[PDB]
Amino acid sequence: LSCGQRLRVVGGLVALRGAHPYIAALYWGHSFCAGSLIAPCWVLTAAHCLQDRPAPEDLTVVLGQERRNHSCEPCQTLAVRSYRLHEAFSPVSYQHDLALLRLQEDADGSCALLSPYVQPVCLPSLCQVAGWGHQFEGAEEYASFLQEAQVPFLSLERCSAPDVHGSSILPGMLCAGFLEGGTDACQGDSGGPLVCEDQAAERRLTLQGIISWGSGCGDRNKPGVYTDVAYYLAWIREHTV
Ligand SMILES: O=C(NCc1cccs1)[C@@H]1CN(c2nc3cc(Cl)ccc3o2)CCN1C(=O)[C@@H](CC1CCCCC1)NC1CCCCC1
Repeated sequence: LSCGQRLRVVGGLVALRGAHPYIAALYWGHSFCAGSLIAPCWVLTAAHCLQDRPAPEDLTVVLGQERRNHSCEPCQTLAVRSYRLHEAFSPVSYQHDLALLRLQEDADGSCALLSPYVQPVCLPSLCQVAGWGHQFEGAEEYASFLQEAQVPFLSLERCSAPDVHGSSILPGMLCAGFLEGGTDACQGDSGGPLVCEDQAAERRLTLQGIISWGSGCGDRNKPGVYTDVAYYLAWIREHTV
């Protein structure tokens, strides 16, 4: 497939190399974020990750990773040429929480080299959240292996009920997870993916959300909040020329 091809977090399971071939790991200083490869030279992440504005030269993007802490021969380490946060990102409400990283091309003009382990994810227009974050709130460390958990979409009417997130759910946000709790994104999953298998297009992986924020991790009535990728489609297409 052109995109969304696949080879093979609280309450998740290990996701081995090739399970999420589009997932990007972003490193700088003592900081970390995840993202999604949406094209050979582009990675979609959360804007809140880069709000302190590190220099693009201080960032490292790693594609093909399984373990966050292992050096790996087929993994691709790329420099970041530049990045663009959404111009309307609000550090107070987290509305418009999205950012694009332009990867540094080599002499020939290539960035990510596609392989069974590195593939772009499809853009939108059976769901899972993935990341290397804390496996529970209060964990002293990030997960060593990538984790994956199945979560369903929750309607805006249910996510904005007063006992859930109320008036904090704004245009551009979506919720996924369970009101019972147990399975969710957590601290350290920032910028990572919420992908769904597209039944209309051969079950290809389609990026529906970007891990943005939550009240706790896996708490009752507090599901994870994500940036609605479909809502920002024209912005992403405009800024990825
Ligand atoms: O953890 C976050 N996102 C990932 C998650 C997805 C689902 C659950 S956590 C974000 C961003 N963050 C963050 N810290 C980072 C550290 C690094 Cl190194 C990189 C990105 C980072 O993003 C710290 C605060 N935060 C939050 O979500 C705050 C709430 C926001 C709401 C809007 C206003 C600011 C606070 N609560 C978490 C609940 C779980 C435990 C931590 C607090």
